[PDB]
Amino acid sequence: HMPLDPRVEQFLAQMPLSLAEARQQFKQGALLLDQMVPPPPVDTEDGTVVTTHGPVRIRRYIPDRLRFSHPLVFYHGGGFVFGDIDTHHGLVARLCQTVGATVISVDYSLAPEAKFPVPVAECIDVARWAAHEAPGWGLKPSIVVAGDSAGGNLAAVVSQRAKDESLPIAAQLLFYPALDMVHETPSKRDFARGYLLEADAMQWFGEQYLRTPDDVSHPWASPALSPDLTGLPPALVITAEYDPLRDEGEAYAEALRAAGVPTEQIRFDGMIHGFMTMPIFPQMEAAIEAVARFLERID
Ligand SMILES: COC(=O)c1ccccc1C(=O)OC
Ligand SMILES: COC(=O)c1ccccc1C(=O)OC
Repeated sequence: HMPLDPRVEQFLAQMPLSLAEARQQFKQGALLLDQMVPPPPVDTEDGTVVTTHGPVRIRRYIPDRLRFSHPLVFYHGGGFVFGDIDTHHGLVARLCQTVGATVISVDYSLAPEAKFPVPVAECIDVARWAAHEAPGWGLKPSIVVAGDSAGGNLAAVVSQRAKDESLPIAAQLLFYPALDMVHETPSKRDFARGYLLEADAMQWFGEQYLRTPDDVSHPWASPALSPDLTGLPPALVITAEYDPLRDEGEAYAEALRAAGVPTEQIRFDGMIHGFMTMPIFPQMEAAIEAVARFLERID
């Protein structure tokens, strides 16, 4: 156990209704963080992708200077219930400008209004769209999927489904993903209260997203359960030391490595879940630099 990062420690010490109110409170939090540490200017265009489960709003981010030859498709976190393209703008704008990549940020359908596995399907369909469009942006058709938390779950599942769905994926970027809804890990037991993402909330999220308790063992909910990880896309797996989801993330990175998948596994010490959408922490930019350096090695 390394000491908490000082800024994280202060943030947690200063920490202090309806579904709609809760969603609004989550959005207001993101806004305050962006007011504290403004995002870089970036050109964007909004659109909508026709998926097998309905229209899905997207936002395309165009870098000042294009330096990376694959589109990124980014799925935001928020427990499958909260978040949108605006809440994750601070992260995505930085990924775009720092990597020098076009990024497609995805506004997938939220639970409980949409249930598992609807967002998985949507996220596959958007990735497929991106692969098809890529040549017309002067890019390679293989995409890089990315996501934080619940979004990292989606990125991991899309990656596992990709060969079966004829979807070319060059890499997967998993930021403190949720990967195993079945097993308790030491981290999930020991950091379950007081570090922003809590047990009670994870349980509640599961109740909104899943159709029944049996869905926890479904491979499209718990990608960590998949016994054959050979041939999956190169993986960057970023974890936070004091995150209940830490151990499942690191174990999945170990499993990928042992299955011959090129894998970079980075734990940010003293950090908490969510830190890559919390620009008050310099570790957010360090992790984005890790993304750029990992992606340099893909081609
Ligand atoms: C000073 O507190 C504010 O009202 C505020 C304003 C802009 C950005 C962030 C914050 C903030 O940290 O809220 C607690
Ligand atoms: C951040 O994502 C979550 O907290 C979560 C959401 C829905 C279902 C399950 C989980 C979860 O506990 O995964 C490990």
